[PDB]
Amino acid sequence: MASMERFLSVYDEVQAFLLDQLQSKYEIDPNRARYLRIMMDTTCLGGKYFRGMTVVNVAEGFLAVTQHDEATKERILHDACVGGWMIEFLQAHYLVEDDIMDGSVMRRGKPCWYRFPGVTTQCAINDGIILKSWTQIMAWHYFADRPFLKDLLCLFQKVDYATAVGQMYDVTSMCDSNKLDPEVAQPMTTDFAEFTPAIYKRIVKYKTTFYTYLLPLVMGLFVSEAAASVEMNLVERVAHLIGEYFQVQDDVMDCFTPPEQLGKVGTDIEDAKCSWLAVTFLGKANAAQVAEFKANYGDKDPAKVAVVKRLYSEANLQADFAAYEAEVVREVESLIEQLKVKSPTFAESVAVVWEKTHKRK
Amino acid sequence: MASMERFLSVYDEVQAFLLDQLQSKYEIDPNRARYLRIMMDTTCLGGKYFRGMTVVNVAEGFLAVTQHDEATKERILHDACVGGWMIEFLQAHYLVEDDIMDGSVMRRGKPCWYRFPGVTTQCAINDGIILKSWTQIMAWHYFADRPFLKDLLCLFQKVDYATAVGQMYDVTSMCDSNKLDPEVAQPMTTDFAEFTPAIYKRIVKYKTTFYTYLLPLVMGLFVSEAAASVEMNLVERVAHLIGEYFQVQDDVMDCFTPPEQLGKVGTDIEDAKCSWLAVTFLGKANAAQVAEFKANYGDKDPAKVAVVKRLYSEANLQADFAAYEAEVVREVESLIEQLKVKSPTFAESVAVVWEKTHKRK
Ligand SMILES: CCCCCCCNCC(P(=O)(O)O)P(=O)(O)O
Ligand SMILES: CCCCCCCNCC(P(=O)(O)O)P(=O)(O)O
Ligand SMILES: [Mg+2]
Ligand SMILES: [Mg+2]
Ligand SMILES: [Mg+2]
Ligand SMILES: [Mg+2]
Ligand SMILES: [Mg+2]
Ligand SMILES: [Mg+2]
Ligand code: NA
Ligand code: NA
Ligand code: NA
Ligand code: NA
Repeated sequence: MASMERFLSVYDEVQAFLLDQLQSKYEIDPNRARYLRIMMDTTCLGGKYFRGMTVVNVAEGFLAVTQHDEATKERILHDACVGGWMIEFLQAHYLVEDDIMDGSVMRRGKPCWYRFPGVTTQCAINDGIILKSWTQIMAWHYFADRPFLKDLLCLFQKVDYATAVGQMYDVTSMCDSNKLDPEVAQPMTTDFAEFTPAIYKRIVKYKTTFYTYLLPLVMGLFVSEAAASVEMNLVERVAHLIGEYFQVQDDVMDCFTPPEQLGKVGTDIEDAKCSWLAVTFLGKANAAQVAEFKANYGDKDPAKVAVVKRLYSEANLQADFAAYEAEVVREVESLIEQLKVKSPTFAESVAVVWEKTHKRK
Repeated sequence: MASMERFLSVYDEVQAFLLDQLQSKYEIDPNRARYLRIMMDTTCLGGKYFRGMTVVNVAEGFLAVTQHDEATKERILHDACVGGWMIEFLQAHYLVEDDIMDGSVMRRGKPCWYRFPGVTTQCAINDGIILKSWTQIMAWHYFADRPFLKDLLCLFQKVDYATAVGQMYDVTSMCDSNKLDPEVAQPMTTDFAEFTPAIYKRIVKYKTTFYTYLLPLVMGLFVSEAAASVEMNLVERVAHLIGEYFQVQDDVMDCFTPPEQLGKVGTDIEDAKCSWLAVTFLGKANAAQVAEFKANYGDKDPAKVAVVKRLYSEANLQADFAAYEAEVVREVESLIEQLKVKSPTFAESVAVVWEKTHKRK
């Protein structure tokens, strides 16, 4: 789409600005510049640009209905593209660090960044850190005299902390809460008692939904000077809901979508993750199924990993996913209807977000 | 000292505020709260509090010479203690991530955080990330209606990016710049051509000096509303200079101070780091010494590591350190003299910083 190439063109302005500032102010040599260019490209490009392109979609919505000089339209769009790139760079940061914490092997149809031969965990940890400072450098440079700067930085902060807290819920999702202890090596749960819908929901709310839906949506609002034109409690509710669905889909695909289709390789079963599959399976399994699940979950072993998949397929989780999906369609449509009271344009941007999410892979 | 306990008392307000906000807003359970409390304590406490206590020292300086109501004094101090803790928490972040990137084993006389049995690299990477979000949570909560908020956040940003860039110079300091390549596994340098004073200076400027001296000093200025009362080009120069010295000392101690005295275990020789020892040794060695150095540097091997130490001792680097030190005394005193034109009080805070630095371990 033309609009996605126009987005990428702003990626090139930003890359150019960051790398020139490295040379002019940070005493960098061409070879490290080159390494940081390739790192930026590898970690930030080749996704679908969903987060970034949402910020742009929202802004366009308000421009269709709003009186502006042409130079104001151009600036709003550019600000939305820049804000889009903050969020894509924030994602890049999270995926680089996440792939380390998950012992992942592939991302966007390539090796995880830290697995590149000339990278390694040593460098990629820091590269992940650079990725997020860049989001701040962008904000302070591009949005220096913007009315929304302070509101934006503060929202960005808050989304980032929630996501890190959520990551903590995720990485410890396989241990018994009463057993967490810096001093003692953590055992994997044997009862699976904390694999419940409530616990799963909390994990997903934090680790995924703030940065993937709340941020892009409210960002689109901020660059638009349009936050007073929506019910922010509704933005939060619908972002948290669509974001949960997004993760459930992510959980399903980890187990059931071919790696050549997915672009990554699934590790949830081996990582013992609290995925939607695991929770739902335990929500409907009989006594014997639970025992066989417990014997196999959370082991690298191919005969074990494979057994968990047959336990999943045979428990007819498409039924459960279909009823889950149907309830979310209900509730998202409703939240949409509700946002139309104040903001027909925003509600429509939300319909598009929902539709693009609902039919992905 | 009473003043250090008063500092710690603000650490307890902040810990309490962060952890209560975790319970009240982030749906945290007591056991993860407990893990995050212990993590905070382990990574943030038990140092000398040099960075934090500088912010307080500077503020006190201006309070001695400035008319304020008593309630204004109390607030300025509290703001300086809070700003101090931002910097200590930012250090905590850097040391947790640094110890991962350096395969370190001890820190402040204990195991590195990631080596705690119930931690591991998986969790500590994220814990290091949490540490820095906390610095932003503090700033936005404590300094919400402060005139200096925006200037502070922007300085904080800029210091953090420089330090990450510097970390990149550090971690790649042992590879030939023309050989950096994400695609190819990096070889350690055989010529050691980039072990020069200019290259070493650049590494140290960025990785150490911004966060350890520039930030605390200017922070003290910010909380004091006193930035217009100093020559900021002089603050930068003297922070960069004392900070370089600080690192040189850090480089010396890694090789020559007993681990029971130091609180850490040295890995520079084994990591092949571009330390001040390595650079100076190559600055004065003869042909034969260079060859024997090259045969042994950058290997875990105890007979190799040990040989580099004898090459260091026998090359009389105390001579070189003493001439280095003497030149820095000259230049720091001068910068001090120069800061007295505008700010006798600040220059005196700088004398104290210098004196405390100059006589450490
Ligand atoms: C500090 C790191 C924060 C990470 C944010 C959550 C990243 N989640 C996405 C992944 P998840 O399933 O690992 O949660 P993936 O795309 O690997 O399936
Ligand atoms: C993202 C990590 C940034 C790290 C900032 C520099 C940390 N340096 C201090 C250490 P260094 O000698 O490793 O530079 P140590 O105290 O281990 O001697
Ligand atoms: Mg993952
Ligand atoms: Mg993960
Ligand atoms: Mg996943
Ligand atoms: Mg280190
Ligand atoms: Mg280091
Ligand atoms: Mg050191
Ligand atoms: Na211990
Ligand atoms: Na258990
Ligand atoms: Na490759
Ligand atoms: Na070489």
